[PDB]
Amino acid sequence: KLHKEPATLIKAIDGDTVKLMYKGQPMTFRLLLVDTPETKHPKKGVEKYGPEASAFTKKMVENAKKIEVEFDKGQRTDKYGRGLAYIYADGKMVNEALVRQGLAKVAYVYKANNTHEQHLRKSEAQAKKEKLNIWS
Repeated sequence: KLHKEPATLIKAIDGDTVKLMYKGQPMTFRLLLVDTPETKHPKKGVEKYGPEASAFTKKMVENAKKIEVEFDKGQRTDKYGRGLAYIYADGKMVNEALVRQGLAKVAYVYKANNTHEQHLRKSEAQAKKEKLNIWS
């Protein structure tokens, strides 16, 4: 089953992307099962709530004492070379926190990487009941 591995923060890039030192090598990680408003969107400019999601992720990983990555069962890298994982800051999954705060939507499953989809779905449901940020 899944297991967490240590990593070291290098730089927070976007609400859904963080650069980390994983096993002695820098890597860009794309947070699994989440879709945050972008600030660095190819087409379309700084989307609504983009700055908020970026600040949220940034704050969470920078203030953490221990960063851990957790790959799922499917493909572990996307077509851009970004690792696909669940990121944890001091035991708290950053993917879930974003959703729970209404700063991200739960994305489509990417090649069998859906172990935590149900959990995330529940948090997203709650965030919309509470009309949080995106769900206003």
